[PDB]
Amino acid sequence: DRFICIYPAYLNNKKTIAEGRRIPISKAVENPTATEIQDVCSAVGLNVFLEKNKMYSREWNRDVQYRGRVRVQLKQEDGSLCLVQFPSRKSVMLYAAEMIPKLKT
RNA sequence: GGUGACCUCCCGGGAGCGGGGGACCACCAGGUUGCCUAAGGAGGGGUGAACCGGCCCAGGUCGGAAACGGAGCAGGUCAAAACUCCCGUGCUGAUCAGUAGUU
Repeated sequence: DRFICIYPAYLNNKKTIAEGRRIPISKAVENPTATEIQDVCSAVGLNVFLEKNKMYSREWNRDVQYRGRVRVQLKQEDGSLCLVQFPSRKSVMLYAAEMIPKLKT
């Protein structure tokens, strides 16, 4: 239950910083989905679980392609980093951003 | 000096979110002014909706165990998106009396 949250808004290049986004547009992507996010995180060997029915507070678009939240574990609950490659939320996001595009395209 | 946006960094957080460094843009107030006008007030208003302003936001809604918060509707509201009318100012058609002043 002590896992960092991650909304797809954080990575969406068609959203302003005030609309949620957490990473520079240059590194961001178009319309990332919680599904896409979970898949690229898990596939690197991260412990991730997907909450299909959480919405972003700042998200306004009531249709399914923008719903969703991805929870990720960084820590084994002895305080140590599950992985050394992923110390921070930002380190997660930037990676997901880097990996999502190799899927569909 | 102010407002609103937008971009890019840190920092704290399980969320909504919290702390802080830069960059840029728009507008505002009112303090000096000009290689400035034919004349250019630092006026007065109104719209600000079907989503585009900003603010306050019932409900609802998203996040939350909750506190509370986000986004924001109906309604209210504006020194400060944008739009627009009026006043002033400048040129510029025109009207009336057959009015004069003087023939």
